[PDB]
Amino acid sequence: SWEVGCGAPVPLVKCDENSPYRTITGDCNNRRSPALGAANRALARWLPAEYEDGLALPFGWTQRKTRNGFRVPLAREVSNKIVGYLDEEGVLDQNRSLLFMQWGQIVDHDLDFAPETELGSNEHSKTQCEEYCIQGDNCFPIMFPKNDPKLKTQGKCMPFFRAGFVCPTPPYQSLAREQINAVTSFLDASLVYGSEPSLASRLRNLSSPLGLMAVNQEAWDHGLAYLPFNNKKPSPCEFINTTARVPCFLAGDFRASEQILLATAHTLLLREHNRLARELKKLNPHWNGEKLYQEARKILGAFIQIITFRDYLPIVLGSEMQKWIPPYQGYNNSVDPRISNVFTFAFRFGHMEVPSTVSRLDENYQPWGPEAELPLHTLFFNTWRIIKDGGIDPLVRGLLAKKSKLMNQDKMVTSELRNKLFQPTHKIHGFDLAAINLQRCRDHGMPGYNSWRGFCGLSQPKTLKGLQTVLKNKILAKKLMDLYKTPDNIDIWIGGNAEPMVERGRVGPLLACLLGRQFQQIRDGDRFWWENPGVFTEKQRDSLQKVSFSRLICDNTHITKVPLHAFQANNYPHDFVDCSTVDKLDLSPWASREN
Ligand code: HEM
Ligand SMILES: *[C@@H]1O[C@H](CO)[C@@H](O[C@@H]2O[C@H](CO)[C@@H](O)[C@H](O)[C@H]2NC(C)=O)[C@H](O)[C@H]1NC(C)=O
Ligand SMILES: *[C@@H]1O[C@H](CO)[C@@H](O[C@@H]2O[C@H](CO)[C@@H](O)[C@H](O)[C@H]2NC(C)=O)[C@H](O)[C@H]1NC(C)=O
Ligand SMILES: *[C@@H]1O[C@H](CO)[C@@H](O)[C@H](O)[C@H]1NC(C)=O
Ligand SMILES: *[C@@H]1O[C@H](CO)[C@@H](O)[C@H](O)[C@H]1NC(C)=O
Ligand SMILES: [Ca+2]
Ligand SMILES: [Zn+2]
Repeated sequence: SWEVGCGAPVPLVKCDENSPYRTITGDCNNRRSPALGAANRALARWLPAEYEDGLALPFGWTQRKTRNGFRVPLAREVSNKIVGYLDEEGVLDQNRSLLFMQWGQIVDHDLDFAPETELGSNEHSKTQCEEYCIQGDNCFPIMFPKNDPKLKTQGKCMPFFRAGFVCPTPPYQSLAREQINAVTSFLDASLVYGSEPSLASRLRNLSSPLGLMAVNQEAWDHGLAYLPFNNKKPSPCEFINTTARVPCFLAGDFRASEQILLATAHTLLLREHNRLARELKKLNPHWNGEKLYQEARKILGAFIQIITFRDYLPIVLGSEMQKWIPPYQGYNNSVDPRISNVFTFAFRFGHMEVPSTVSRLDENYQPWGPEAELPLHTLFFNTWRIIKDGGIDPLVRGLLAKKSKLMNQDKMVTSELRNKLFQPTHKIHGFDLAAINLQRCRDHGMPGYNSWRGFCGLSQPKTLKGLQTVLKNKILAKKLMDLYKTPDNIDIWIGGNAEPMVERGRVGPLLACLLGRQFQQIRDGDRFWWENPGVFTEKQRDSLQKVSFSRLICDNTHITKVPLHAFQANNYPHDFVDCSTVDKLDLSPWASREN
């Protein structure tokens, strides 16, 4: 009956069995199934897609089509009634730095991107969505509810375009619509190096055989480097300040400029790559460009994997870490390494950890100038504030010394993202990321909240009283029930995010299960997992073991005061130490002596 593999959007299947290095595309990781976890393939389906017409149309598409006998609520109405709040006082996470937020976003961009469709980059269909708020084909606009303030100042809707799907660019009736993952499923620094050979070659410094990445030849972080500019026009980063006219950066990932701390994180990974490569070269003068690009790329991939699994995941998953991600037992070629469709929503727990302001700090970690603290919404697609307002060092001090927002059932997403989000082509700081998330859940054919509770062996509330006990919140349960009518219909993003956090974690039981399963799979299903025998030497792993975000800052900035534990909330100078006391990455176990 069922086939195995639709697809024209394959590049070239050209696997070197003897290769010590990853492909850029993620092909050839699994020997038995070589396209497994490759980029530009369908997101994995842990559960069958749920569409209004069983094939492709989202729930909420046809006004007269219920879900389980109830109209699905407007995404923007759920956002206004449940996700929004006014008072930023007391919202900050008393034991997570802002870098905890920022690393989450970095790891997400390494693992998944479902890009919006393109059957019109030169069309009236392009602007007919924003202009006329007309639903059709890939235009699935987020309509405003009657009492919405934006109805008064912004028109009838927020334009929204359906995510791209695998096989055919326009129509496809082969089976259910499957959304694409444009990046590699492996935790492999694809966001630094790219997931397509072309982008991957557009980015490298070939002009020297030192295996360095291409840099900005127009601005430097006072003796450091900038990501090159995407000189492609029109530029959203130019458009936010036509005076400054500073373009977006060019990274392995097209999202790198979305906000200034993401652009900052990415800058450090371009720079850290050079610091490793040059260290490699001074130690192995005989090695050519490739061995230094490929080998440098392999240590950085290993760095991300370690920071993610050693430092990041244990303070997300808390008491649930050991349950879902037990100590590593080695590579299992039967594990599916593909990112699931649901994971791309689960991992959006990060939107509730984003605070309303970003700060630039000085060597005493004190306000940097008179406009040191800036509203987050002024920093979307903002590269001019890095280049013309003192490079990345002051932002990096903020990442260390400021705190993440804490998820709060009564203060979910800051209005900087819920009302003032900036998106390219669109001209306003007027988008709602929460509403977008809910619309996207439906766009992607997501099973509802109880399908996912069932998937994770958790109770399935069917009444108001049921929902109250699971959320441990009467008022929140009552608002969701008024909007959704049955818990079966709660969109996974808001359902999962609404659950009280697990002991010593930052997500509830459902998300702990979904995130935990996915992370276990991307480690165990990865033939190039840093700690898989034959990837690194027993001695390198003693030394790759040394790596730190604390150390990565010290070694690629002019910052000399850092916490040891950079994801915990750190207050200067009390919880801060001098850089000298921080275990460095001894690359002596990479020393090559052939002759
Ligand atoms: C200021 C910070 C951030 C901004 C401005 C931002 C913005 C966005 C936007 C605009 C989208 C696309 C929404 C859509 O069209 O469906 C998105 C998706 C996403 N965000 Fe965020 N985000 C932020 C922080 C984070 C954090 C901290 C995390 C995780 C810890 C995260 C995880 C995700 C994930 C997984 C997706 C879906 C990616 C995909 O497969 O396409 N984001 N974000
Ligand atoms: C690739 O690397 C070379 C060598 O590291 C870069 O050229 C150096 O950088 C600046 C010019 O921007 C000069 O002051 C140095 O003296 C240059 N050295 C050499 C040996 O050329 C070059 O800019 C990089 N190329 C790109 C496109 O990023
Ligand atoms: C490699 O992973 C596979 C699949 O995740 C494991 O296969 C499981 O085997 C158990 C017990 O033998 C079976 O009951 C299940 O059918 C499989 N797992 C799942 C999730 O359904 C396999 O055991 C793993 N190999 C090793 C050595 O751990
Ligand atoms: C644009 O950038 C310039 C510096 O290049 C700055 O002085 C000015 O305040 C910026 N304007 C806006 C609206 O951001
Ligand atoms: C803060 O988080 C860390 C984990 O990084 C934990 O070990 C520590 O006990 C926490 N501190 C407080 C005060 O709860
Ligand atoms: Ca990747
Ligand atoms: Zn400097």
